[PDB]
Amino acid sequence: FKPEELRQALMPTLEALYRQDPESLPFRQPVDPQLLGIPDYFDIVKNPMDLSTIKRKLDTGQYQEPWQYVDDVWLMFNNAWLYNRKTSRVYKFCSKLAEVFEQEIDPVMQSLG
Ligand SMILES: Cc1noc(C)c1-c1ccc2c(c1)ncn2Cc1ccc(Cl)cc1
Repeated sequence: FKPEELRQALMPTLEALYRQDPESLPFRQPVDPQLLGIPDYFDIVKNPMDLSTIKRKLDTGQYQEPWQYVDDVWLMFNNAWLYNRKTSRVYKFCSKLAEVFEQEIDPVMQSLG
């Protein structure tokens, strides 16, 4: 696929995540442990990812196959589930966003091939 054609296929899945409010709000920027007052974050999460980074990569054509994008999205979720406690707001927001993502990406992927 051409860069723009793949971007157009994937973009609605990313838009769906941004549309979730308040659940996407912690995910719209890189985690900033210094500002958040959580100095253990980068001792635990070695490969950070967030929506703004995925958006930039998508908009600049860096995703050359769908699994490359899907992998980044799951990285973002898996980092949040690793770091945050199960009872925390962010963990619960992560679970909601993952459910939204599955609902959006599965039909997209089913339509590639
Ligand atoms: C995502 C994520 N994964 O682990 C942590 C910590 C975060 C996190 C937690 C709070 C964050 C954040 C990122 N970026 C900004 N904030 C503050 C904030 C808290 C709740 C809402 Cl609704 C919006 C921003």
